[PDB]
Amino acid sequence: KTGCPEFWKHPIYKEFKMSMPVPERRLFEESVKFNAYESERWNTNLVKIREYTKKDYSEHISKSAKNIFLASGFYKQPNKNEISEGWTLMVERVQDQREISKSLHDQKPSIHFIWGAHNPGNSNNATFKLILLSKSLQSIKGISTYTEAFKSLGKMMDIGDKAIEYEEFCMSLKSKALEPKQINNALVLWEQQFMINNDLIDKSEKLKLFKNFCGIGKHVSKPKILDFDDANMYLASLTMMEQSKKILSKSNGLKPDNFILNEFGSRIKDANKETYDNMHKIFETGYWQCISDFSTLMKNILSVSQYNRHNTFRIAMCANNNVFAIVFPSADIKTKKATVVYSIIVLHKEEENIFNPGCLHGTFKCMNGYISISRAIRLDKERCQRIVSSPGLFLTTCLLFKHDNPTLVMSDIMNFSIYTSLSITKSVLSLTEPARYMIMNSLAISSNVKDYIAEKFSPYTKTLFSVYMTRLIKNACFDAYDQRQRVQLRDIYLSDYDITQKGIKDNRELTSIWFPGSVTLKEYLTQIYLPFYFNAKGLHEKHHVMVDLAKTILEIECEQRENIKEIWSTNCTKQTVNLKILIHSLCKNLLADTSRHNHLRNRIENRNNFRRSITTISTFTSSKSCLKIGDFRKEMLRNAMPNYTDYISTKVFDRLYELLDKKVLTDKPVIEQIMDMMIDHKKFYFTFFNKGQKTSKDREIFVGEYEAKMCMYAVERIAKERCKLNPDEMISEPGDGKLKVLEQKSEQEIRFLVETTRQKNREIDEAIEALATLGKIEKLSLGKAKGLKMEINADMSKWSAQDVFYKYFWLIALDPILYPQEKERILYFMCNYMDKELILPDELLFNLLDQKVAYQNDIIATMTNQLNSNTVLIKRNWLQGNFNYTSSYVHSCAMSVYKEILKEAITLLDGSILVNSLVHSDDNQTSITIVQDKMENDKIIDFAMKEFERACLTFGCQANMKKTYVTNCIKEFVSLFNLYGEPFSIYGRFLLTSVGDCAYIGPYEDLASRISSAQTAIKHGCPPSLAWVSIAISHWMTSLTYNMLPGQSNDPIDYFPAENRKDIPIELNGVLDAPLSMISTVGLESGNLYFLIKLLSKYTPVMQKRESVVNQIAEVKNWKVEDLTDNEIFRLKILRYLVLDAEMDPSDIMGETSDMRGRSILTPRKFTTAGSLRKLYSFSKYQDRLSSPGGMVELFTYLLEKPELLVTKGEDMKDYMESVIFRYNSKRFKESLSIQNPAQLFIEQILFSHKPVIDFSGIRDKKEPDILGKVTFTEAYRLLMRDLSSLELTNDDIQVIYSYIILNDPMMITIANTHILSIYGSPQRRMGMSCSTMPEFRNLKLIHHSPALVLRAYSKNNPDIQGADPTEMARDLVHLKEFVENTNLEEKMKVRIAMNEAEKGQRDIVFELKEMTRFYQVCYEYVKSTEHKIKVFILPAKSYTTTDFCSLMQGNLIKDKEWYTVHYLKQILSSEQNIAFECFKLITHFADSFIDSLSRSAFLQLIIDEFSYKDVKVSKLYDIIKNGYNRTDFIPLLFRTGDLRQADLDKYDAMKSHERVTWNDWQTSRHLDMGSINLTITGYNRSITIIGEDNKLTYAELCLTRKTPENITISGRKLLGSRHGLKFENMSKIQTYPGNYYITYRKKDRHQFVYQIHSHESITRRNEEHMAIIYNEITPVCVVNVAEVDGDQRILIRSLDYLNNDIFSLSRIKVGLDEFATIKKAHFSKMVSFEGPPIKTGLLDLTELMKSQDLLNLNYDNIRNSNLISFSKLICCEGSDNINDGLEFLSDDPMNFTEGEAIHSTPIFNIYYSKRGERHMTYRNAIKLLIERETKIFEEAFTFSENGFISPENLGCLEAVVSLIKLLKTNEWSTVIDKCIHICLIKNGMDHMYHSFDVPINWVMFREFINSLPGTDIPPWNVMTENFKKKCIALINSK
RNA sequence: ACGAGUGUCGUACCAAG
RNA sequence: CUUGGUAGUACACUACU
Ligand SMILES: Nc1ncnc2c1ncn2[C@@H]1O[C@H](COP(=O)(O)OP(=O)(O)OP(=O)(O)O)[C@@H](O)[C@H]1O
Ligand SMILES: [Zn+2]
Repeated sequence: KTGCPEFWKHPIYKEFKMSMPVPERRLFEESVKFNAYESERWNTNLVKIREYTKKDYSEHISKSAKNIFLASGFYKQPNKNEISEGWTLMVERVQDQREISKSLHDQKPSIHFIWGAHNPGNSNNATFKLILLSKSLQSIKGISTYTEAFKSLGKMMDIGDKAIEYEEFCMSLKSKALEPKQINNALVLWEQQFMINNDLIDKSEKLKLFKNFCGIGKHVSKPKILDFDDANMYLASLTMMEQSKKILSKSNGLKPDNFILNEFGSRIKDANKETYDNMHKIFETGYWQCISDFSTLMKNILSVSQYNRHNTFRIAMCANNNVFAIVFPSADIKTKKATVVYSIIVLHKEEENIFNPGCLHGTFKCMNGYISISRAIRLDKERCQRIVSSPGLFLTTCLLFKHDNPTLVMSDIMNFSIYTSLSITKSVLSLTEPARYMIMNSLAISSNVKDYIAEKFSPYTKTLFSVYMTRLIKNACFDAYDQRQRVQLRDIYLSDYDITQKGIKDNRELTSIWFPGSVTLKEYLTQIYLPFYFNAKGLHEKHHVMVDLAKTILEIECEQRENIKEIWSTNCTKQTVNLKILIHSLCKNLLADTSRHNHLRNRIENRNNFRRSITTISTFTSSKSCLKIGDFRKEMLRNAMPNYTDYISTKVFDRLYELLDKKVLTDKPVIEQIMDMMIDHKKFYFTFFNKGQKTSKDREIFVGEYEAKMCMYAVERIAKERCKLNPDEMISEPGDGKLKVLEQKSEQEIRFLVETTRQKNREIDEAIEALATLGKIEKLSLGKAKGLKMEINADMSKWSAQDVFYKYFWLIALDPILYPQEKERILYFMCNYMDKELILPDELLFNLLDQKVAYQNDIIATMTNQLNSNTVLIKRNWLQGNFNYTSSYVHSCAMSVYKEILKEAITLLDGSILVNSLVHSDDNQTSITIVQDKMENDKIIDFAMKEFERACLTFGCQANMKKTYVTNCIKEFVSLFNLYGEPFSIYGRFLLTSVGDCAYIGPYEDLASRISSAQTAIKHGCPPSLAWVSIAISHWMTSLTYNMLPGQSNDPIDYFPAENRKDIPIELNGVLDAPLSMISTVGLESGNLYFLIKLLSKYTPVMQKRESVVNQIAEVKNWKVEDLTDNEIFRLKILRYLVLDAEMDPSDIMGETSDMRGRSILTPRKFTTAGSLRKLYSFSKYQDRLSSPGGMVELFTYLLEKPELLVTKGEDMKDYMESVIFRYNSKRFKESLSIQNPAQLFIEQILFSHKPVIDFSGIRDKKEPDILGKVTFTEAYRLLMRDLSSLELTNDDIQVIYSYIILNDPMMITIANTHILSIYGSPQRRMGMSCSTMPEFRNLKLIHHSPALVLRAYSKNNPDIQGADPTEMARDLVHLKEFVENTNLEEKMKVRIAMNEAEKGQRDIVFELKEMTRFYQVCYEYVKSTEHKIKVFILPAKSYTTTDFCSLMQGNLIKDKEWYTVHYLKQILSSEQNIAFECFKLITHFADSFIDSLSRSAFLQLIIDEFSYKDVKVSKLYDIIKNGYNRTDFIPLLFRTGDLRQADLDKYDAMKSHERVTWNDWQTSRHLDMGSINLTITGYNRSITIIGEDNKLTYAELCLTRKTPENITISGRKLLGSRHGLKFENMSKIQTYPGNYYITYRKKDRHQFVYQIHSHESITRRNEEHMAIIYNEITPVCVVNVAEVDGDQRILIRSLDYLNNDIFSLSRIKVGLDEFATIKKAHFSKMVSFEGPPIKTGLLDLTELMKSQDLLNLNYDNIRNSNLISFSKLICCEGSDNINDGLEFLSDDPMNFTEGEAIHSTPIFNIYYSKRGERHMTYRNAIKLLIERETKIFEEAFTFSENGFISPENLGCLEAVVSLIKLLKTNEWSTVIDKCIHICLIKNGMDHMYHSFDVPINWVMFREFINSLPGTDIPPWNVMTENFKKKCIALINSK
């Protein structure tokens, strides 16, 4: 209500205004006090401000536009010389900043492991291996510094011949659970653990070894890195790599048998045999053995390192009987920052057979071979996790790099993979992070690679492999610019509505970066971007990274303090803003934006709950961290500084609770509270920490106060809705819809570039081709306009740091949706935010207070007054991520200014330009297409980049040097690529993130996260086989982490009534069984769906086996629970009582909400950090209330009386407090507030493998470590199985399960129908990859609103909830209530409640509360399982309907080499007048295009009286359109049927009141101006007709009633003003002659034209006077013949029959002599919705052709070049001998065919379009030629003999194959073969012996003849026959 | 030795003799 | 240097849903 008068007192505002010109200060002042409600209009102030700055904006825009003439065309090209200069400068800077060491022995270990081949001779028994190690260590020959101590270690570990009592002692120690019991000169304490015997080791030797070799108790320069550019160092690195290649690439001499193979080999092989072969090769080599041995050894070292001593060491072993590791004494691994010290020892027979990655200490000659000992290695928990998880990462990297590349050798790939996966140091991060940007910029057309390399790039090479990688990067950067010219665009196949073919040609020419070989462009980009994602997180030590981040922030703030004086500049000064240009841009942008939508303020108040309560906003009541400023002494640093500000970090909701309890916040609506807080809170404090990402330099992250949180939330929500950003998307996790937005933009520029050049060069290329039947050609070719495409992928440098915060002041002051008081208070907040202070973390203060020796130039000391305080003022740096949307809006305004610059600049050259630019937080992608003829392209590019940099500097921004590059066909938005219209993404980045990043929450949590990552990768276009690889690796890693491998601790095979992990649900620690399509589309629920589908297939009669899923489910009533296998009963009980019911709680639920129950049953307990909880103010209140006489039961009663507090976490202050206190009882919500370190969660599963962790309590109440449950995994399985055996299974429960897992959600029904009814078709190659969502996804969504809102409405029983539409909640709640009533949930809940109460005698609040909690949780999960977040997919084609989407998706996920066509037997998808219109616009045009004229009417009548469309009968739709008054749109239909009336013709003539625009024929392509132009525009007493061909309008016939030139011109002007749609500008000019009238066109606006009719004298006279004085002149186009017709011309029904005696069309009839009645076309992708009885004509089936989508093209070339699989789809002869009968009914009209025309642009590409064919180009002729080719192709392909196809010897093989196909059940590739055979025998005239087949039963014969038959090479039959053979052999093996 | 680093660190801690 | 005793998180973590 009242404003903030304190705003005009602020020192920040005082500085802001004095920095501005006096008139600008005034205009700002009147801008602040402007009220949009109290003035005449809402734009008076904005219009005034825009007009004030109009002159200066025009001056700047013109000055920047005229700079295209001052360009020179010499931009930044990163060729070899520039790269070399940058490399030299970088070397100089690095040698300055580092201490370069040229010694080879100063290398750090590249891999902290030395390996040797396992000995086939020695045994694998632990004691024998220990004896061997001892004896070999004792016999060391030679002398060194530690040889004596090593031999003493050998002495003190021998046991002699006392092994039996040794193993007895060890076994007894293990059985009982410390005293050293000496065996033989060895004080054994445990298995493989020994006590240091001072009698066997010298004192000096022991002390020296323990202090120097291991550094145990032994306790300024520059970092010492190796010489990366030295010749000797690079040669040594090459020798190391070559030695590793030589030794590790030898075969293991084993048999690969592991979990991954035995579980997923069939799937991976049936998706790609190559991938299976690659895995089989990898598993046989020494690389996999080495990595597995190292991982197992590391696991053993971590396991045994718990209870050590100060003189004890351990001998950890592994599966390799030649590799041992000594675990030297250290701290307990499960402690804080605990390290482990070890030393690898290898015993090998012969020297140089040792893996030395720079870690070997020395190899010595012992008895019977050599012994090799590595150096001591000290590692922490995090790097140990990476070491353990390395095998999966290595396998994934190998299969990503080798996938589909015959020109890359596996050994080199595996060398790189092993040296990159086991590297746990920053040395490789410092190269992987910059290499991406460096190589991408280097390949670019224009970029700053030289500058980036020279003054930013800094390799950090402490290892030899780092030197190798640096050399590889140098070579790749040298070669990128000289190989950029090897990419070529693909031939574009566009059809004026879609681009069928687009992208980069698959030319494998580009040289591989890391490998010897050649790669394609996509593979090259993968190799560039893939190495970024191997890097580990949390490698930064806080001790150094914290001071690094502090140095960065403090240095930037010091620079801003002492170097930036002026804020507003006009010469693009860095970190300055052009004031007037900014003001004008804000005016224009706000005025444009506030015009599209009207209720903008209403949307702000509604979508952000500004009028609601504080407790209803998720961002204010979450579990995140906040900041508290105050005194926390109770909860050396304090008594050091008198200005030290105390602080603590708490949770968001806890701070909200504290604020509510202390009356700081009230129950007023949130916006009022925030508005008061804008003036109440005047000091803002922020604290920073390290994010811990994988980049070489970490990023600072700032935590703020809750008051700052509310106040910034207000501003961000005000500015967010003005942006064009989707409000359901994440800034942190950008949605995949951008990948489609990029594609749409690329298509738009592609169409613009294709059309504009053609339009401007038609006459030039015509003059050229006329001379082709010489220098004139060169002159014409130089005189034409050429095309250009540019895309500037840029990122802004210091988006949050180096920005002018003063521009947001103007942005707020110009916002008209805000009252003067609101602007006052928001500006007061902005001023106070400019005065925020950064509090240094106390860890940093401790680090800096232990210095003593002072830093030479300590900036922190200088601006903390020698650490007098810990607070630093930060003025111009708005903190990272606090102002995303406002900065995005300002960036969009800047880009609008840049677009204006480019548009004016190009109009200065009389060209055409089209610019689109996407603006995210700071990432940029601007696409520019320019067509002109004035200057060269290089000058255009130079000017574009110069003005781009200037525009960014204009608004205080600054583009990065590292991330800004320009390209001709590579668009790069946020982690997404668009390769010339074809979308592209690096799918491997998700697989690597799934393999590396693991939260270790539990088995299902990790498995679900990894499967979700695999699903996302599939959605990003991952090949199916590699997705199976990732899924298998996820399974194997999850099973290895929790000891689930067969024979381990928690293996559940022997505890469940199953036989394999396959038959066990993943919810109970099984493996997932589902085709990849279900995984991609649903995720984590595909197992249940697949099990139900398998149940249906197993237990459905054969009569309904091929029907829909609903039809087979209808038979579930006939099912019996008795005749079910125990496994199926087990899984059905699981589904009934754990998915659809809450019979067993995974954990104690008392205190839980409805949304905190997962899909898991056995959730292991996690860390409950007691220390973290004591920091919470509300936790003390919870403790006090718990320790009360009757406090808790009263709270339980209050919750029971208001059950809505379970779903809704609180909606008011009192209710929110009670709900928080209640939730503190969850025993799992306390885990979410605790510290869950992935390191200790990792070590938990290895250290404590038998500790009970699972908190399982059965069916509905039937000193210790921090992590402790009640039962172990084995006990959990046993108890759960016992409990499940106590329930009963009835057929009604099965019906309920099938009704509420499949039948409820339409998406589940659709997926089941696709899985059951799928028919696989012709193989095709991926050439037109395109993004697409699933169309009409509103109709397949069962619950429209969010599950949380639905449950809130259900709890309140109110459909009209605060934030949702009541109309949809009506249906949502009725669905939820129907679910509740049908499953018998509420009444059963009351049954147990009453039964328990009666048993106990009195009411028990706890049991009822638990029951209600289970009820709400089950309802919430049911609603949640309905929504399937199907985001955009990357499909081989474009999808128009749901069935098309499903078919494309299923065909894209069955093979890696090619994608197939999928057809469905029935309708998988199982305003009414609109359906009728679509029904007839299809069938009419279908008959005209594809049906002969003779049979057209008969086919139409058959469809009308027998077919049905979209489950509606066609007859009903025709009756509907008859009743409607829009029948005049279907005049040809009514005439052909006979239902036309004279009233219809009167109405048709009555459509002359508004000029009746009728297109007598459809243009072949109207945008490219192709097709016979036959147009008629008529009004009352006037009509015209236009005829032309593509470019030239032949003649126009005009009929009028009064032949006077004035009336002629007026009538022509009226007619041309109609919505004819014809451009009249693309048409070429025509010669003008006296005495004739010519069609003329004018340009008036920039893109608006006016067409009139004039005379030769008039046009000449006006041209000759206008040419004298841009230049808009009268251009004639077509001559007109004026005629006089006074007649009524009343169209009568009697005339139509006579007129149409020769036209048999169904979509066009001669309503007059020169005018036609037409039916609007409809796309044939929807043609599948029809369903009816088959139409058998001869041998073909029209109804199947109605379904065969691949044959619905109207292009002659596509049909003639098809495959015979389409005919196998069509054919249903049932006893025919000739094919000519069927071909008669097909059409014989001319059909379109393809032509190519080169496009003149810097990316050279050729487009292929459609054009009208000649007389012989008909559908029937294409059919005949296709048959004549493909029948012979198949016959030779399947000859299986020499005599011929018809020879009986071949007929025997055909009989065998058809018998195999028929006896064995039908497969996914069996019908096509047998129908192809039928077609070919029809062709050979031996159809009598196709229905005469029989059997030739032993499967040995079947196996033999299938295996031995040859496979064809040239025909497309190769792949399909291979698939058929593989499937049939697999199935007969299953037999 | 190893991790980190052009920021002084980790490189287990305490008590007894 | 010998003996005894002690040790569960990096107490860690944002804005954007
Ligand atoms: N994890 C995050 N936390 C907070 N804000 C983030 C985060 N990730 C992205 N952002 C937002 O997006 C921007 C991305 O900036 P980016 O990481 O490119 O660095 P920058 O500040 O632009 O500096 P430079 O380009 O020199 O690295 C941030 O400034 C912030 O607005
Ligand atoms: Zn037949």
